[PDB]
Amino acid sequence: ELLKPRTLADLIRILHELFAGDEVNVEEVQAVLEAYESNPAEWALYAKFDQYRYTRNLVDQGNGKFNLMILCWGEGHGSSIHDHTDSHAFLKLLQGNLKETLFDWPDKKSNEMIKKSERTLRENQCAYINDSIGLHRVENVSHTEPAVSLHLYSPPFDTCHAFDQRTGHKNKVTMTFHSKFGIRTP
Ligand SMILES: [Cl-]
Ligand SMILES: [Fe+3]
Repeated sequence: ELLKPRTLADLIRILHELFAGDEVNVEEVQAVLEAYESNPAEWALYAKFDQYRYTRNLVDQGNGKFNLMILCWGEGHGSSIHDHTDSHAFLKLLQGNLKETLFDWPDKKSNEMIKKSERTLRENQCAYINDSIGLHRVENVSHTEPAVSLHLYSPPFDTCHAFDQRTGHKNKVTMTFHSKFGIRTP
């Protein structure tokens, strides 16, 4: 039974229940993430920015079946075009706006990757992607406002592929954590 999370801590407790089993009800998880009303004081600990690129800040290690982290996007910071390594990927905006651009998986032939669509994700909205849906790029296109997002990945994963927009060629990258549980992790 899905109740409104009262706080981030409450959301985390609820997520541990929703991931107690071996499968994932995507619509239920998205609904509870969306229902949490971002309260900046509850997540300030994790909102550690870097001047030059977006940061990944681990919030909860989950129960073996998922991770939860906070990503902090300075003005103009964005990602590569990338996949999510056969995992579910939920993205909830906590502050600001992000642009999500969707791409299809490339064919073996070297070719420009042309966007299939784009949308603006706004405060408190929860979006979802998986590899069957496609690849994406996420960017804070603002010149004046940092963005903060809450991401849930299931299963956890620590590598993905970045795709060259000119050719569709991919390269494996190891994803790193700027902090874990509020502690900077150089
Ligand atoms: Cl993501
Ligand atoms: Fe992503």
